[PDB]
Amino acid sequence: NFMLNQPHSVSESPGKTVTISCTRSSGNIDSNYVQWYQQRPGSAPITVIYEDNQRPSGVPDRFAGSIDSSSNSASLTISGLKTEDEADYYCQSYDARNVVFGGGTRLTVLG
Repeated sequence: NFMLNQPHSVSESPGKTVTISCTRSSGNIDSNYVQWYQQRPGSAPITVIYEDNQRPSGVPDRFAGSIDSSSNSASLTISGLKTEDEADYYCQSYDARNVVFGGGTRLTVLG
């Protein structure tokens, strides 16, 4: 079963852009769909990206999902950072039917 590896922490100021990466340990990142979840303390993991790059209704266009087959990774890019964006972000994919989660990246919005 492959692993998904992401950095534990990222930081940036409001209005800026951050990128959070998620590297797949074995096989190809494009073999299975990648989902991104946003989780604040007290909430369930909330889908912000599904199927690599699709946003659910209500999720602002500031959130963008991408896949880089060359680096075997998935990226979540958040532009125009707002304080509400401070949260842990988890990538997630599937090994057959089995759910695989990355370790999460905590985004700190400075100030």
